[PDB]
Amino acid sequence: TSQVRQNYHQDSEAAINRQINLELYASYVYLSMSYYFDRDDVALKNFAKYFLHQSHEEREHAEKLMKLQNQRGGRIFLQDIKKPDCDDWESGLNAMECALHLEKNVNQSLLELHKLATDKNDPHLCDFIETHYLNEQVKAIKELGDHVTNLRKMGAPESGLAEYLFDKHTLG
Amino acid sequence: TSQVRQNYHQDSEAAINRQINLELYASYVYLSMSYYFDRDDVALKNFAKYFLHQSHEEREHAEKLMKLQNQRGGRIFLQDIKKPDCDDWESGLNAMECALHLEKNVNQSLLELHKLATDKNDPHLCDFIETHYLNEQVKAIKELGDHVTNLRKMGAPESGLAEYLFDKHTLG
Amino acid sequence: TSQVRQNYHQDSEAAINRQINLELYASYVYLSMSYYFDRDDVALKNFAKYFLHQSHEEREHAEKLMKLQNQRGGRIFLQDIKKPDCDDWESGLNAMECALHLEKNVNQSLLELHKLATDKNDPHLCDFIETHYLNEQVKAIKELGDHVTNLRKMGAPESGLAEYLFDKHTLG
Amino acid sequence: TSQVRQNYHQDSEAAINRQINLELYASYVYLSMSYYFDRDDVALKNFAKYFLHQSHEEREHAEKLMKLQNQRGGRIFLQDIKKPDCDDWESGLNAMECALHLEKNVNQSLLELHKLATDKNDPHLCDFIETHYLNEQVKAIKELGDHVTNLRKMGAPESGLAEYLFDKHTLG
Amino acid sequence: TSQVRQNYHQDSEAAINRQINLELYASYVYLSMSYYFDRDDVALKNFAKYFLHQSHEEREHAEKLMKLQNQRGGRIFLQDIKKPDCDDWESGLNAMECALHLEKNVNQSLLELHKLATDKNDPHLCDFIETHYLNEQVKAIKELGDHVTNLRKMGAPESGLAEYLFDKHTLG
Amino acid sequence: TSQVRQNYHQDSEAAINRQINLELYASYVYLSMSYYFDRDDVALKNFAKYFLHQSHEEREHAEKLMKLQNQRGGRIFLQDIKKPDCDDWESGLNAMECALHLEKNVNQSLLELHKLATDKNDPHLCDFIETHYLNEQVKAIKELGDHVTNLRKMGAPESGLAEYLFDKHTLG
Ligand code: NA
Ligand code: NA
Ligand code: NA
Ligand code: NA
Ligand code: NA
Ligand code: NA
Ligand code: NA
Ligand code: NA
Ligand code: NA
Ligand code: NA
Ligand code: NA
Ligand code: NA
Ligand code: NA
Ligand code: NA
Ligand code: NA
Ligand code: NA
Ligand code: NA
Ligand SMILES: [Zn+2]
Ligand SMILES: [Zn+2]
Ligand SMILES: [Zn+2]
Ligand SMILES: [Zn+2]
Ligand SMILES: [Zn+2]
Ligand SMILES: [Zn+2]
Ligand SMILES: [Zn+2]
Ligand SMILES: [Zn+2]
Ligand SMILES: [Zn+2]
Ligand SMILES: [Zn+2]
Ligand SMILES: [Zn+2]
Ligand SMILES: [Zn+2]
Ligand SMILES: [Zn+2]
Ligand SMILES: [Zn+2]
Ligand SMILES: [Zn+2]
Ligand SMILES: [Zn+2]
Ligand SMILES: [Zn+2]
Ligand SMILES: [Zn+2]
Ligand SMILES: [Zn+2]
Ligand SMILES: [Zn+2]
Ligand SMILES: [Zn+2]
Ligand SMILES: [Zn+2]
Ligand SMILES: [Zn+2]
Ligand SMILES: [Zn+2]
Ligand SMILES: [Zn+2]
Ligand SMILES: [Zn+2]
Ligand SMILES: [Zn+2]
Ligand SMILES: [Zn+2]
Ligand SMILES: [Zn+2]
Ligand SMILES: [Zn+2]
Ligand SMILES: [Zn+2]
Ligand SMILES: [Zn+2]
Ligand SMILES: [Zn+2]
Ligand SMILES: [Zn+2]
Ligand SMILES: [Zn+2]
Ligand SMILES: [Zn+2]
Ligand SMILES: [Zn+2]
Ligand SMILES: [Zn+2]
Ligand SMILES: [Zn+2]
Ligand SMILES: [Zn+2]
Ligand SMILES: [Zn+2]
Ligand SMILES: [Zn+2]
Ligand SMILES: [Zn+2]
Ligand SMILES: [Zn+2]
Ligand SMILES: [Zn+2]
Ligand SMILES: [Zn+2]
Ligand SMILES: [Zn+2]
Ligand SMILES: [Zn+2]
Ligand SMILES: [Zn+2]
Ligand SMILES: [Zn+2]
Ligand SMILES: [Zn+2]
Ligand SMILES: [Zn+2]
Ligand SMILES: [Zn+2]
Ligand SMILES: [Zn+2]
Ligand SMILES: [Zn+2]
Ligand SMILES: [Zn+2]
Ligand SMILES: [Zn+2]
Ligand SMILES: [Zn+2]
Ligand SMILES: [Zn+2]
Repeated sequence: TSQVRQNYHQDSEAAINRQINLELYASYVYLSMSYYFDRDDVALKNFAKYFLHQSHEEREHAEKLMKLQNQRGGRIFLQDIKKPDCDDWESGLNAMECALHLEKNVNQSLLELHKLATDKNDPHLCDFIETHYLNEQVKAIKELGDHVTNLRKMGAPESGLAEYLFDKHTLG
Repeated sequence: TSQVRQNYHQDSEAAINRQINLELYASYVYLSMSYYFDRDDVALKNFAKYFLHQSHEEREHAEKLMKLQNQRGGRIFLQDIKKPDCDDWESGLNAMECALHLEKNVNQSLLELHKLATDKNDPHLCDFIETHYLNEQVKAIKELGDHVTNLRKMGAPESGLAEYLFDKHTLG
Repeated sequence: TSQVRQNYHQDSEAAINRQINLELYASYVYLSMSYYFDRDDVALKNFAKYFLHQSHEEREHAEKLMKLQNQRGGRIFLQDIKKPDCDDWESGLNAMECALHLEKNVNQSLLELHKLATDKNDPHLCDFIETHYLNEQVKAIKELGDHVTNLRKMGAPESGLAEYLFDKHTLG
Repeated sequence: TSQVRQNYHQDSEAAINRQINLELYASYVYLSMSYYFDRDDVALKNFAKYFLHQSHEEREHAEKLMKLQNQRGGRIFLQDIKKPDCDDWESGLNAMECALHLEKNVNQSLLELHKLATDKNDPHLCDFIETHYLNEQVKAIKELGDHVTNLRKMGAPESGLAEYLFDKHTLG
Repeated sequence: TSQVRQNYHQDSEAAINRQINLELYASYVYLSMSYYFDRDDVALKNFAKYFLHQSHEEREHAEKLMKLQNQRGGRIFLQDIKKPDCDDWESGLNAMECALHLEKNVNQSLLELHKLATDKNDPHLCDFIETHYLNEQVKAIKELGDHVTNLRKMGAPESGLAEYLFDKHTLG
Repeated sequence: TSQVRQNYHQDSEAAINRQINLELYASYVYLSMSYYFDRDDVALKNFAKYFLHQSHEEREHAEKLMKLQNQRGGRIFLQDIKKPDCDDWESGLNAMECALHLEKNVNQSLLELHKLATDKNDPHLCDFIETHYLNEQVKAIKELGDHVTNLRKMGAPESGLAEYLFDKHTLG
C-alpha cells in the first residue's frame, strides 16, 4: 500500500489503467490515419497534419492519466496496444467518421469511469475527469461532426474536389 | 504498385515495417520507465524526465520511418505494440542497464536493415539509415554506458544517496 | 593526368559527364514547360513559376556536378543539349506526369552512377551522390506524385476549374 | 492564331526564336569557360566567377525573349543547344577574346533582328530590342575590349603573373 | 570488452589508432612548415598563418578520431609522433608541394580505412569517414593543387616577387 | 648566421629546442589523459575537459617558444614526440598526481634554462622565461596540489563517489 493513497478504490485504479490503454490505442489509430493521408496516392497533407495532432493530444491524455494514477498512489499496469482495425481509411470522410466513432467510444468509457468514481465517493477523481476530459471530448465530437457534415454537403467521398477544398480551406 | 516506387524491394518494405514496430515498442518501454520513476515510493523526477524524453525521441524515429516508407512508395502495416517486460524497474541503475540493452537491440536491428539494403542495392535507404539512425544509436549507447558506469562507481543500486545525487547532478 | 587526381576512375569521369548532360537537358525541359504555361491560351502563372524554379534547380545540380568533376581532377566534356520532346504540354496534369517521368529517369541514371562508383571503390563519389542527389530526387518524385494524384482526384485535365484551383491553392 | 496577336509578323516570330537559341548557346559557352577556369591546372577563381555571371545573364536574356514571344502571341519553338567549339580555352586572354567575338556575333544578330522589325513596322519590338539588348551588348563589348587591352598590356598570355594580377585586381 | 562495443572489429580499432597517429604527424609537419615561414630569412607571415591553421585542423581531426574510438568502445593506443622529414622547406612552392603530397598520403590512408570498414560491414564507421574526412581531404587537395598551380604560373620558386605577391593576395 | 641574431648563445638555442620538445610531450600526455577520461568505463567528462584544456595550453607554450626562437635568430630543430608512459591512468587521483609530477619536471627544466640564460648573460631570455613560464608553472603546480589534496581528503581513489563529486563541483 502506498503512503499517499487515500480514498482511492481498487476498482477506480483498474478503470484508470483501462482508460490509459484506451487513450494509447486512440493515439495509435490517429497516427495510422495521418500516415494513410501522407500516402502518394492520397496526398492530403492537412488531413495528415490534423490526425497527427490528434495522435499527439491522445498521447498527452494518456500521460495525464498515468500522472493521476501516480498521484493517487495507484500502480500503472500497461497492456498491449492493439493495432488499428484498418490500414486503408478509404477517404477523408470515412476517416472523419471513424474518428467520430472512436471519440464517442472514448467519451462513453470516460462517462462509465465517472459513474464508477461517483459510486465509490471519489470527488477528486470525479472532478479530475470533469475538468480534463469530458468537455474536451464534447468539443472534439462537435468538431468532428461539423467536419463530417461539411464533407457530406460538399459531396464527399465521390468528390475529390470536395476533399481537396476541405483540406485547403477548413484544415489549412 | 505506387507511381513513385523505384528501386524499393519488398524485403526492404517489410524490414521498414518491422523497424517501425520496434521503435514504437521502445517508446512504450521508455514511457513505462519514466512513470515508474514518477512513483511516490521511487520519486526520481530527473530519471522520469530523461526517460520521458527518450520515449518522445523514439516516437519521432518511428514517425520518420513511416515518412520514409510513404516517400519510397511502400505501404505501412502497423502491428500490436507489445507491453514492456516489467512493470517495476527496481532502480535507476537497473533501468539504465535495461535501456542500454534495448538500444543495443535496436542498433542491431538497424544494422541488419542496413545489410539488407546494401544487398538489395538501395543506396537511398542505406544513406537514410546512416544519416538518421546509426550515429544517433551510437551516441545513445555511449551515453547510457557512461550513466551505468557512473552509477556503479557511486555505488548504486545499494546507495539511494548515489541515485539521488546522480539524479540531481547528471540528469538535472 | 591532374595533380589532384586520386582514386577517380575514367568510367566514373565519363558517367559524371553524362549526368551533367542529363541535368542540363532536364533544365531545358522544365524551361520549356514553364513558358508553355506562360502562354496566353494557357495562362497558369503558378505552374509556370513552379517549372521555372525546377529549371533553375536542375541548372544548379548540373553546376554542382561540374564542380565535383573539377574537384576530382576529371575533365568536363560538354555535349549538345537536345531539345525537349514536345513544344505543347497539353495540360497541367500532362506536364506534371512528364516531369515525374523525367525525374524517375534522372533518378535511375543517378542510381546507375552510384552502382558504378561502388564497383570502382569510390566512396567519396558514392557519398557525394547520396548526400546531394538521391534524397532530393526521392522528395521531388514524391512531390510530383502528390501533385498528379491531386490533379486526377480534382478531375484534370477535363476540368479547367480543377487546374485553376490547383494552380491557386497548391502551387500558389 | 492567338487572341492577343497584333502587328506581329511571322518573320519576327522566327527571328525571335533564333535569338532565343543564340542567347542559350552563349550561356552554354560562358558556363564552359567558367568551369575551364575552375580547373586545378588553371585555378583562376575570379575569371570563373566572371564567366559564370555572364552565363546567368545570358540565360536571363533568353528568358526575357521567351517572355516577349509569349506577350506578342507568338509560339516558342526550342532547338538543340550546340556545345561550345572548344573544351580548353587556353588562357584568360584567349577566353576574353572569344567572349568578345561571341558578344559581337550576338550584337550583329540583334541588329539584324532590329532591321527586320523596322522593315515589318513593329515599333514595340524595335523599342524592346533597343531598351533591353542593344545598350547592354554595347557595354559588354566595351568591357570585354577593356579587359583584353589590359591583359595584352600586362603581357598575357605569356605572363601567368599578369593573369594572376588581373584576376585579383580587375576581376576581384 | 567494453559494454558499448557492437559491430566494431579489432582490425578497425587498429586502423583507427594508425589514422590517429597519421593525423598527429600531419599536424606536426604543418607546425614545422609554419615556423619555417616565420623565420627572419624567409618572412612570409601569411604562409606561416596558413600552415599553422592547417596544423590546428589536423589536431582537431585526430581528436575527432579519438572521440570516435571512445564512442565505439575501442581503446586508444598512442605511439611516438615522428619528426618531419625536413627542417628547411626551401620555398613556399616546395612547402605547398610537400603539403599536397602529405594530404594525398592521408587521403590514401583514409580510403584504405574505408575499404577495411566496408569489408568488416561497419556502416557507422564508413559513414563517419565519408561525412568527416573524405570530402575535407578532397577540398584540401584541390586547394593545394590550385595554390601550386598559381605559384608555378607566377614563376616560383625563382621569383621572390611571385611568392611575396601570392602571400599578400591569395593567402592574405 | 641570422641577420637579427645578437647576444644569443648556441647553448641557449639548444636548450630552447629541448624545452620545445618537452612542452610538446606534455601536450601529448595531457591529451592521452583527457581521452582516458572520455572512456565509457571511466566517464568523467569534466576531468576530460580539464586535461584537454591543459593539452591546448601546452601547445600554446610550445608555439611561444618556437616564436621566441625565430625572434632571436635561432633555428628550430624538431625531434620525435615520445608517447606517454601509460595508456591507462587508473583514476582521477592518479592522473592528477602524474600531472603534478610532469609539471614539476617541466618547471625544473625551465629553471635550468633560466640558470643557463643567466650564465650566458641573456637578460632578454631570462625575462622571457620569468614573464611567460615560471609564474604559470607555479600556479599550475599549486592548482594540481590543491586538486590532489581535495581528492585524497574526499577519499579517492577508493571512492568513485568522491571522484564523481569532485568532477561535478570542482572541475564543473
Ligand atoms: Na492501422
Ligand atoms: Na462511438
Ligand atoms: Na511495463
Ligand atoms: Na542488446
Ligand atoms: Na548486437
Ligand atoms: Na520543347
Ligand atoms: Na521514368
Ligand atoms: Na527506373
Ligand atoms: Na517530397
Ligand atoms: Na565547350
Ligand atoms: Na563577332
Ligand atoms: Na558585325
Ligand atoms: Na621538421
Ligand atoms: Na601522396
Ligand atoms: Na599514453
Ligand atoms: Na616532478
Ligand atoms: Na625539482
Ligand atoms: Zn474497475
Ligand atoms: Zn506513397
Ligand atoms: Zn494539404
Ligand atoms: Zn503527445
Ligand atoms: Zn484529455
Ligand atoms: Zn505528479
Ligand atoms: Zn494497479
Ligand atoms: Zn491487434
Ligand atoms: Zn496499417
Ligand atoms: Zn466539478
Ligand atoms: Zn476556392
Ligand atoms: Zn525483410
Ligand atoms: Zn505513487
Ligand atoms: Zn529528482
Ligand atoms: Zn515524440
Ligand atoms: Zn514525405
Ligand atoms: Zn507494405
Ligand atoms: Zn504483451
Ligand atoms: Zn506496467
Ligand atoms: Zn532515430
Ligand atoms: Zn562510364
Ligand atoms: Zn501567348
Ligand atoms: Zn497562377
Ligand atoms: Zn540555377
Ligand atoms: Zn541535385
Ligand atoms: Zn571546387
Ligand atoms: Zn574527361
Ligand atoms: Zn534535338
Ligand atoms: Zn518547343
Ligand atoms: Zn553515406
Ligand atoms: Zn525571320
Ligand atoms: Zn581540376
Ligand atoms: Zn581568383
Ligand atoms: Zn540566370
Ligand atoms: Zn539582354
Ligand atoms: Zn508576360
Ligand atoms: Zn512560332
Ligand atoms: Zn554540337
Ligand atoms: Zn567542353
Ligand atoms: Zn587493421
Ligand atoms: Zn629568424
Ligand atoms: Zn605575409
Ligand atoms: Zn586544433
Ligand atoms: Zn578531418
Ligand atoms: Zn563521445
Ligand atoms: Zn585498441
Ligand atoms: Zn623521427
Ligand atoms: Zn626541424
Ligand atoms: Zn644547451
Ligand atoms: Zn569507451
Ligand atoms: Zn562529468
Ligand atoms: Zn593550443
Ligand atoms: Zn600554456
Ligand atoms: Zn607557458
Ligand atoms: Zn615573431
Ligand atoms: Zn638551432
Ligand atoms: Zn615512445
Ligand atoms: Zn595510450
Ligand atoms: Zn624580470
